[PDB]
Amino acid sequence: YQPQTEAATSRFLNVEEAGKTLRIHFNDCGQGDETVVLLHGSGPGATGWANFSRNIDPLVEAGYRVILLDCPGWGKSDSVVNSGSRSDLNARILKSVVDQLDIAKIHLLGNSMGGHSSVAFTLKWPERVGKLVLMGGGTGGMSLFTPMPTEGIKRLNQLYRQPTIENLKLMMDIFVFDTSDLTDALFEARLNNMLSRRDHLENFVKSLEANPKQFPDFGPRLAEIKAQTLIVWGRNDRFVPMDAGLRLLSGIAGSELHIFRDCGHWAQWEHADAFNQLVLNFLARP
Amino acid sequence: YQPQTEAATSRFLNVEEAGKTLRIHFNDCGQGDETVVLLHGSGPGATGWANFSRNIDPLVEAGYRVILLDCPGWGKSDSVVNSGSRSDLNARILKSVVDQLDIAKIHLLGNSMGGHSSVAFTLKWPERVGKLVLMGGGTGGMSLFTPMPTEGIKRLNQLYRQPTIENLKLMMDIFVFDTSDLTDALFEARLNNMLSRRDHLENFVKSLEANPKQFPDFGPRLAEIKAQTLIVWGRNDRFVPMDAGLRLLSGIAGSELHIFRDCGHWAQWEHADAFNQLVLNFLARP
Ligand SMILES: [Cl-]
Ligand SMILES: [Cl-]
Repeated sequence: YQPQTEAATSRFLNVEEAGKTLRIHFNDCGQGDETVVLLHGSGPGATGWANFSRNIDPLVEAGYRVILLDCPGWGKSDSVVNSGSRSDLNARILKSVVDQLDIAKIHLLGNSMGGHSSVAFTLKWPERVGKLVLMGGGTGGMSLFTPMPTEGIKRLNQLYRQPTIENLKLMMDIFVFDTSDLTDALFEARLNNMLSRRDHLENFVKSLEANPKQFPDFGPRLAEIKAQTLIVWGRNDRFVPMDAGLRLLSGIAGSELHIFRDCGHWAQWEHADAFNQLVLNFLARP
Repeated sequence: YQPQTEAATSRFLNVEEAGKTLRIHFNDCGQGDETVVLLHGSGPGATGWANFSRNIDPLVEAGYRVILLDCPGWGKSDSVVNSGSRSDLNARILKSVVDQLDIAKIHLLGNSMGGHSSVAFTLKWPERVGKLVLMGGGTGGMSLFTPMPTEGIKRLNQLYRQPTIENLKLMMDIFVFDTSDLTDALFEARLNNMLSRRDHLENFVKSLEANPKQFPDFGPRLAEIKAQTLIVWGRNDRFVPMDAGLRLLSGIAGSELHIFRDCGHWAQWEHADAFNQLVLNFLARP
């Protein structure tokens, strides 16, 4: 097995959204019968590839087709200004990409914003989803115990307005439990993605100005989900409180929640092996 | 491979406790470099064999020696009236058995009272334990959200006082999320273990009368634990509140918590397959 590469799996497709046509980027990996979509977080400089670099190969080696969608406003995809539901917007784009590639069912691994988007997608088109895996996100709403805006979201919002190296370091320093895990390659890739697309950073800020609540609260509709769901969270997540994971657990019947204590807001990376093993086990369930 | 039988693995050993010598029973299954000790709950009629019937074989087949200890006051072991710390009494007994069996290290799977016991043991003899797995128990203390005595505990205490088939069904009815799980076989074996040793039932009530707080609150000392720990819980556990699992999680560094939503107080049984998978993976980590 030869590890996958970004350039080799890179692809584009057009999607119709609100009367306008936008070019959307995504990485297509492997060819398996079952497909697994990975939706990135909302950090500045984030892309499907950089977010899931440590989880792509275990999925392909296992025989899954892996697609990492870069939501508009991030990566090589066109930028956009969202004044409505960010969650539903991305879900719409994924829907188009999925229909065009003629893919019937998909498993979802949503990270942070990706989690909200996966729940939105599953809520809208349940018949098009197999299993759902949520990490650090999934539903909008208030935390019962942690102050908001959270310590992390403040640094993320600040970085977006002032895309400096210092703010990138300020944000990432509390993004993961053990910063010794952050690599220079990782850091440099984000920074490069940040500075290479200032149109994204500017539109993200504008989206917040146009609509402060980018993510709907799907709480009351969680009873609708029939997909076998697995929720993953870090106990020390400083961006999205852990009790959000508890809410998702209480709302989705038959779900399970796995919490890593020594972990921040990026479990798929901080505890990659434990994570990839949980996911593969989960995805293999009947 | 032939499934393990309670009759074939049955064994006894003598342990010195409080100046007296009590006959302790336990089932010794399989062979393997590493040994996994399983500690049963505190329900009337409970035994190591009955509690872990769905976990013994996958454990043995994975290549572990499995010891199921029936703590004094339960099963074929001698009875006892405990006015001190239950968790510590049990850990002493295990310490004796493990020294007598010449076993250097042990992995632990503690169920409810068993979890409290595994933590007591790990706190006293950290050098003798490998990995720590706690299910529905581990530390005394108050719940932050659920009323105590809990709905489940009131029925467990009622059963001990008045050992009737009606009260056994009543306890079990809220012991698991899906009562369709309970088998006539499981029930009958429970009834037998209960009515068989009325001395145990009587001594449990006497112990409670002698000492209302059978389990010490290990919260302040949880930071002493260095064992890689895995905590498992049922969101709908009506005997021991799930936030107790959260406490273990926050207090034990490097630990992980896995919660089953549609699960009561007996996850090892209710979600046997997924539980065994979680444990085997866990036990296999370096
Ligand atoms: Cl991100
Ligand atoms: Cl029990």
